[PDB]
Amino acid sequence: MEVVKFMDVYQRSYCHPIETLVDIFQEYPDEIEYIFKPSCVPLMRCGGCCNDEGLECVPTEESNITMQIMRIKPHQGQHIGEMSFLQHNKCECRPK
Amino acid sequence: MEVVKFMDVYQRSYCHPIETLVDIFQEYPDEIEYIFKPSCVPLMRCGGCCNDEGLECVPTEESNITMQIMRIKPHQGQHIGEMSFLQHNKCECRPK
Repeated sequence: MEVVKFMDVYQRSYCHPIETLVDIFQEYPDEIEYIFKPSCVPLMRCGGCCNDEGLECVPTEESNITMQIMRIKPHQGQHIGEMSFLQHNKCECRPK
Repeated sequence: MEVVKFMDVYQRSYCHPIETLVDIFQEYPDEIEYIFKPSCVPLMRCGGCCNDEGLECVPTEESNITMQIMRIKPHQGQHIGEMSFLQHNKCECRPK
C-alpha cells in the first residue's frame, strides 16, 4: 500500500496557490443572461490549511488571467471572446 | 499577455479528478474530539463542469488513499497514525 508520509502531507496541504475550478458566475454574477462554455474555469487560488486557528490562508500577490470563453444567448448565436479572472500568485498564513 | 485558448480551457475545465484540499473533520465527522495536523489533506476528487445542465460530474472509480496524520486527543497525546480517505480515480459526466 502507498502511504503518504506525514511531512509530505503537511507540506502538500499547507497554504499555497492551488488550481481550483471556479464557476464563471461566481466571478461574473451579473452575466447570468448568458450561458458560458465552459461554465467553469481553472484558476490558481489560495487553499489549504495553516494549522493555527489564529491564522488564515490569504493571497499576497494577485493578478488577472485571460481566457477565451464561449458566450451563448439561448436560441441566438455563439461568440468566443476574452474574459479575465482573478488569480492568486502567492499565499501566506496571516493573523485573522 | 497569456491567453488560454478556448479548446485548452474547455479541456482543462471538463469533469475530471482534480487535487482538492479537504478538511479532515469533514471526512471524519465522528472524530471531532481530535485535533488533526495537518487539519486538511489533498485528495483527488471529481471536479469541473459538464457544460450540459442535464449532466453532472460523478465518480466512476473510487478507492482509498492512506496518509500519516498527527492525531491529538486528551490522554493520548500527539501521535502519528494512518488515516484513510476516499479518492476518485475516474470521473464522468452522467445524467442527473
